[PDB]
Parts: sequence; C-alpha cells; structure tokens
Amino acid sequence: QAEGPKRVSDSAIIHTSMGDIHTKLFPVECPKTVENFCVHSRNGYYNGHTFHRIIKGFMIQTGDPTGTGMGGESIWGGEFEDEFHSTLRHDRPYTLSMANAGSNTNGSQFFITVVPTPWLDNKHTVFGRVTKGMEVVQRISNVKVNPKTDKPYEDVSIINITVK
Repeated sequence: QAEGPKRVSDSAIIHTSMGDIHTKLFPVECPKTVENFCVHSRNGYYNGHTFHRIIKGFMIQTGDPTGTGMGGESIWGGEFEDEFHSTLRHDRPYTLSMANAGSNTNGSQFFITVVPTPWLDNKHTVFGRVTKGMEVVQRISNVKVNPKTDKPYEDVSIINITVK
C-alpha cells in the first residue's frame, strides 16, 4: 500500500440523547464514505443533529443540519459516489448506511436499520454495523412520531461522535 496518513477509522461511538451507539466501520471497502463520516464526526459537524425521520420497524435517520431531509453535504462540499460491495449487505439489523436521494448523491445524512432491509442493497452504501447499543437504536426507532412526517414529537439528537 501507498505511504501516508489517513483520516478513516474502523470504529466510532455515536453519543445520542438516549444512549451510546457503538459502530464498527468498513473503511477498506468504503474509504470515501468512512472518511466523510469520520471527518465530519471529528469536526463536530453532526453535533446536535436530530434523528429527523424515524420509521418503526424500519430505520432511524439523521445527519441533516437543517433537520428537513433536504440538507447536509460531504466533507468535499457536495455529493459523492456510492461504494457498493457484494460482501456488504443490509442482511442483518443495525446496519449503518448512507441516506442519499438517488445514485451517487451521498452527502452527510445516514441511517441505521432495525431489521434486515435487503431491498436497499446496491441502492445505499453500507459503511458500518452496530456492535453495542443495538437496544438504543431500537428504543429510538420506537419514539412517538407525527404519522404524516415520521418526525418525532420530542427531538432525539446526536450529542457528539467519538472516532476511535
């Protein structure tokens, strides 16, 4: 491999208003995606973000500074490529993936599933998996939301994210 320093890591802890979510990351398979996530995290970019879209029995979504689903961008200043990999699947719960609004439109928003979601394979970049705090993800997924918007009545937020 080429020499030089990197900004990726293979683990992080997302410290939320309802507890800690420990995430293993996949920087070998998804280097751009893990770098984006790690650099935003260390920079404090996700600090105070809400989980603005929560769908019981599906997934919890966050990472938009505006909280609307329309906002956020990559550490490069816009959108970046999908990093699909055949070994990385939404075949188990608590998979960490990029949100996006179409192919190659990754910004800053991401989600964590609470069940297998195989229909998202090769549509959303899988870049991590929860290793501790699965119960936190589950509990977040069960907060009361506005049925029309899937937005929780009481905010659930990221405090900060510690990258190992």
